[PDB]
Amino acid sequence: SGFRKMAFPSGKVEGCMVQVTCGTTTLNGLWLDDVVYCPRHVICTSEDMLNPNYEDLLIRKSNHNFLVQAGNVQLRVIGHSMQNCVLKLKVDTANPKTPKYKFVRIQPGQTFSVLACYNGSPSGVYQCAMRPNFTIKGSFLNGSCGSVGFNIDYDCVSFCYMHHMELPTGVHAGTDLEGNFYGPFVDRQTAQAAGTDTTITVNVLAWLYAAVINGDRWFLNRFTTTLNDFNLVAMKYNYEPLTQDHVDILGPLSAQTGIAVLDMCASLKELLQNGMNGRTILGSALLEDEFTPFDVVRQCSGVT
Amino acid sequence: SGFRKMAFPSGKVEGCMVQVTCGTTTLNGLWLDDVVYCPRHVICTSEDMLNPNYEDLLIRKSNHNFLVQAGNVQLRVIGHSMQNCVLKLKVDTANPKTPKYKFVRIQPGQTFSVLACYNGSPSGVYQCAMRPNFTIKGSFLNGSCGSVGFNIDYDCVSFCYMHHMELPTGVHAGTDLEGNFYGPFVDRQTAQAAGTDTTITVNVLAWLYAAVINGDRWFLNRFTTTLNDFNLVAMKYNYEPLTQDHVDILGPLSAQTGIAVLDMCASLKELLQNGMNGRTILGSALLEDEFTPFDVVRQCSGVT
Ligand SMILES: Cc1noc(COc2cc(Cl)cc(CC(=O)Nc3cnccc3C)c2)n1
Ligand SMILES: Cc1noc(COc2cc(Cl)cc(CC(=O)Nc3cnccc3C)c2)n1
Repeated sequence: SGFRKMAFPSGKVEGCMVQVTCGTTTLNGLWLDDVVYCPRHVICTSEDMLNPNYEDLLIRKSNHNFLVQAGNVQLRVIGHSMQNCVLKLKVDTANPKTPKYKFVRIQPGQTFSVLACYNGSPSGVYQCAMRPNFTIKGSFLNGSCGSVGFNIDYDCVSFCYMHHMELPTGVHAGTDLEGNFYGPFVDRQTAQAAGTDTTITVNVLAWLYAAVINGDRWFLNRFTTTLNDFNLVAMKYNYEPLTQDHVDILGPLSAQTGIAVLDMCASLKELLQNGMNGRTILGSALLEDEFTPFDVVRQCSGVT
Repeated sequence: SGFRKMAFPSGKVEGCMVQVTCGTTTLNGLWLDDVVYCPRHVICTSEDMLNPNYEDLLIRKSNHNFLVQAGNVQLRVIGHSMQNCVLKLKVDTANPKTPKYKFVRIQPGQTFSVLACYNGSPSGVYQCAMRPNFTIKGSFLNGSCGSVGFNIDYDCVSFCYMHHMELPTGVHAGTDLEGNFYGPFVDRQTAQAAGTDTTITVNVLAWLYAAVINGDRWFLNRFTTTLNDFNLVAMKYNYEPLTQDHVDILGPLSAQTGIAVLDMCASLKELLQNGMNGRTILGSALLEDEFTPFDVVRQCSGVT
């Protein structure tokens, strides 16, 4: 028993982290096969971040202008290209530590582990969710750009995120591994609206199931509700509407606990309308939404 | 900016995880140099866990009775010994992936990363603290025994904890890497009192400094306090007494924010006496105590 924000083991990703320097700028790169991926703002100086013409800036760069360092050995760059907001540096050496990998674009509400890096060196690993407004609430500093988010399916690492930017609001924005930003963000020093962020209802419900599995049952009641009645409560509290797909996704957790999804929704409804009244659920005084039903099943079953 | 419960990169520890089988029982082992470390209750059956005579049970075992598997290759056991509550299986092959390591006994209030494992395979990594009552609030299942806790100082992994047991209260107990249990716990199926657990005051204060560094300043006030006045509030709320050593340990965070420790204590005093009033600090509705002043400095500075 016990329930924590558990990140994936980071080993397979640590072996892919390199350092990328372009002029004055140094950020992290991802070395997979003979290709290093990194945010394209590596070619920029502070002066041209207001409105950079990336194609024009890339033109003034050559293969030899991109310094790629793998721990201590210098990688030779034989190619460079821009794919959306990422630069792809073809190096003459395939990464001997390249794991089985995929590049996937995660859906908002899904979770992933982040290996925060500085100068191609990992500093820590934490679990987080792609918020419904496509921002992430991570922990990043100057130099963290190029740090990646991923998931692991047995031996296959699915790379989903590359950190590019901190917005003035303190939230983090980035791209998938093809360079497409999650959300409406642009890689330039300009005013950018993050958008209204709602709570991932299916994740809060899954975490309520984790609480029941882990002994915390104070919030369970003698009531039930309907999808349409629950959704009226969800709208008032800026919660994502619960669909039948979400109910089905919560099926394994419903079967494991013997608590119907709509009975759990009535517990959530009471918790939303009345609060915790000073009590805790799994050591938390607020409703947690960064655990998918999949994360709950995995953690409570012990999937390696 | 941003602040998360960040675990250490787990790679160096993943390369040390092996599977240990003794009869019907299978748990995790730690392979460092030519020695595999694992909880000694691996030699037990469910029938003798009520009051096991470990010396007597170990006598009925020979080197060939201990099955050590490193991923897929069988390790040959040429020695076995019991050191307190851990068994030390001398294998004929040194671990090629042995990192620079130390065995340390952490102090209560200190934090460490746990690589939760099942069948010698890592499933996840999370950060936690040794509670003042020497229990840990981790996430462990049947088979997780042998999972280790550690810290990393540049290239050196300091092993501090080995998971042995879940208590009926849901908390977790274990040993240092010499087999000495943290706390008054014994490795036997018997009634065991965890003891009153207090809040790590120096950690809550350090996390209040992380909040100020990360923009959350609503809780800062026009007041100050003394060590003796603050401690009267700490006792009433089951908080660890704050000493001058703790004030000194918070020195770097005091200098970085320009907020004197005793001014921060008066903010904590008001928060304890009045609560959050429905507000959050770093996304939390309760006072977090599993971040040492060291963890805060490391995360807010970007130490790799
Ligand atoms: C100086 C300067 N030059 O440009 C800027 C602002 O515009 C940008 C635009 C882009 Cl695409 C990227 C960046 C890097 C960044 O945001 N890093 C970062 C990430 N996560 C946490 C903290 C930090 C500092 C800055 N200031
Ligand atoms: C069956 C059975 N045999 O003994 C016992 C109870 O006594 C013990 C005594 C010891 Cl020293 C160790 C264990 C293993 C254990 O506690 N595992 C564990 C760890 N963390 C989370 C979940 C689990 C299940 C059981 N039941």
